[PDB]
Amino acid sequence: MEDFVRQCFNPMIVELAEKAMKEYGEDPKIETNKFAAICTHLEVCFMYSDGGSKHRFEIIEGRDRIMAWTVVNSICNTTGVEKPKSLPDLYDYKENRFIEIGVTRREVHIYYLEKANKIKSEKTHIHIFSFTGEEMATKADYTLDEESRARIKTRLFTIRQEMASRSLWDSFRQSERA
Ligand SMILES: Cc1cn([C@H]2C[C@H](O)[C@@H](COP(=O)(O)O)O2)c(=O)[nH]c1=O
Ligand SMILES: [Mn+2]
Ligand SMILES: [Mn+2]
Repeated sequence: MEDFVRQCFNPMIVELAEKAMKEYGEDPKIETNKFAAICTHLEVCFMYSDGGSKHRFEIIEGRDRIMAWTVVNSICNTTGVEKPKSLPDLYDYKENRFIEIGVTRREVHIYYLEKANKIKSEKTHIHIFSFTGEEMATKADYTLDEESRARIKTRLFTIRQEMASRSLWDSFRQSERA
């Protein structure tokens, strides 16, 4: 699986993923499924950001903590939006709302509920994707056009197929915990 991650994700994504895990005291070489998951989430966040017009989104995920908060605080101060308790994934300039992106190895509804439970003060939009083409978003408001969403779902399905081709999917699929 380590070889797979290094092989299928671009080096910027891999470096960020390794940094995040090390920050929690985890070794990418050992907790490989987690490593793959972090990379997948990052890729989706980047793809989602590229979906709209130029300038539509601000990427929060993948930034160091100080910078991420600086962006969030700056957005809140200027637009007047309420400040989130935890860092969200992106900011949508057009709809003027923060977005939390979730990618799950389980089922979209359960993950959406788990995400919803964490936000509580839910002014943040939630969008969840699975590796099997399903998606779930707050109020069925999907934000992006179908073509954009299709591109993400396809990339995710492809990752699943590749993992499966290497006999890595069964373990990966079962590594997500409530
Ligand atoms: C906030 C956080 C996320 N993650 C992982 C879970 C996901 O695979 C990825 C993205 O998380 P997020 O969906 O909350 O943005 O980062 C952790 O391992 N520990 C953490 O504390
Ligand atoms: Mn995040
Ligand atoms: Mn997320």
